[PDB]
Amino acid sequence: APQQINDIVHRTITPLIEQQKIPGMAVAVIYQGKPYYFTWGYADIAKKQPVTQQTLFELGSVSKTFTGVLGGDAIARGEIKLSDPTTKYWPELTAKQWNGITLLHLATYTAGGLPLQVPDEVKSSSDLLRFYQNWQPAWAPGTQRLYANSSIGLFGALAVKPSGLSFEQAMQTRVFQPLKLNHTWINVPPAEEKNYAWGYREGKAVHVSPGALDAEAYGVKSTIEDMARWVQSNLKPLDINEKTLQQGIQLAQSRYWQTGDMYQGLGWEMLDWPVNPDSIINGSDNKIALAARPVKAITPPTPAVRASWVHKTGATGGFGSYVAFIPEKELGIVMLANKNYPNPARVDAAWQILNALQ
Ligand SMILES: OC[C@H]1O[C@@](CO)(O[C@H]2O[C@H](CO)[C@@H](O)[C@H](O)[C@H]2O)[C@@H](O)[C@@H]1O
Ligand SMILES: CS(=O)(=O)Nc1ccc(C(=O)O)cc1
Ligand SMILES: CS(=O)(=O)Nc1ccc(C(=O)O)cc1
Ligand SMILES: CS(=O)(=O)Nc1ccc(C(=O)O)cc1
Repeated sequence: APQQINDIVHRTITPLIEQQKIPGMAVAVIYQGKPYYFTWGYADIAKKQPVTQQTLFELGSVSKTFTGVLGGDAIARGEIKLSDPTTKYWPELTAKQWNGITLLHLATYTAGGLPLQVPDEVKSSSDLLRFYQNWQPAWAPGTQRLYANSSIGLFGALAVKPSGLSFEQAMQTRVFQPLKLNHTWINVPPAEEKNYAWGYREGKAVHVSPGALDAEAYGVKSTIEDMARWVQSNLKPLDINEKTLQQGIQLAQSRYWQTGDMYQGLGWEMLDWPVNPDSIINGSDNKIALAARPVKAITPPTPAVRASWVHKTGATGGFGSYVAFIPEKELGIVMLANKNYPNPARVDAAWQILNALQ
């Protein structure tokens, strides 16, 4: 690898791992479009299995980027419109608070305060309908952003309905396969278990638990190689041969709402480049709190801006992930770890690496 990439990555990540007590980590840097990989530590401490370029990590909420792109692809296919009422796709949602809530609102956390989680007690399709029928919004649609798995998760479920495919089958056929993400999974097959890292929480080995709308909000597992290829695809969508997927990628990076210095896409979030990273490390967008923030509608949405810092953080109980990229510079990073550690530390390390290389 180029020595400058080797050095900035090792010098940044080695102390991160020590400070955060991360058992295992994989990093990819995409530099002038090409990937470079780094690994440390253990995928399974007890079995002494190292992290490799084939180790699967739980992406947690980085999964929302896949959901957003899949939704984008459905729009491009003419199957859904973001301006459609939720009730077009779920007519059983008859309760009156749903009037005026569109697929856009679901996808962008702007429906009026949908809850962070679908409750664990929701086990069936009837339970899920009851949950959404009984939810009482805090605010009118399109007024505040409040991050929510129940919002984008429902978007993902509805977005695939016209296709006639399960969410998983749609994701596989329409996103993973065309992009050659052959080691990316919603459900880890038995054959891949040897490669599936354990997550570590309070020193205990853990994997994410099943839950309603898990696949749609937090349920993808992938390798550092597939995640680098996901970054490459999002950096340079015009190289994608499947036109609806190319268009879908672009739609996911469109800017729909602004709060402070951040713009909400479909799954992806964006800041104008050059960035001052204070807001994403120390300030309002550092993800430490669950924050209700007023939004300004971008009417119409700005097409994907090349001079952006495009990113998403994610975690599960045992994992912490981060992806960021800058299309104009052909530059990006993926950081996958098998411990959940604070988001500001992730962003600070990513910034240190990409700011050095840009
Ligand atoms: O657990 C699914 C999903 O939800 C998030 C928040 O988006 O984490 C929540 O759930 C965890 C498991 O119970 C909690 O430990 C955590 O405090 C909570 O916010 C994601 O991190 C996770 O993938
Ligand atoms: C981002 S857009 O082009 O769809 N414009 C919108 C979207 C939603 C609203 C709202 O009030 O809910 C207003 C304007
Ligand atoms: C602190 S939390 O566990 O609720 N996780 C969050 C909360 C909010 C956001 C956001 O994008 O606003 C992201 C992650
Ligand atoms: C077509 S769009 O996506 O830009 N959405 C808009 C545009 C304008 C207005 C308005 O009230 O002026 C509202 C919503």
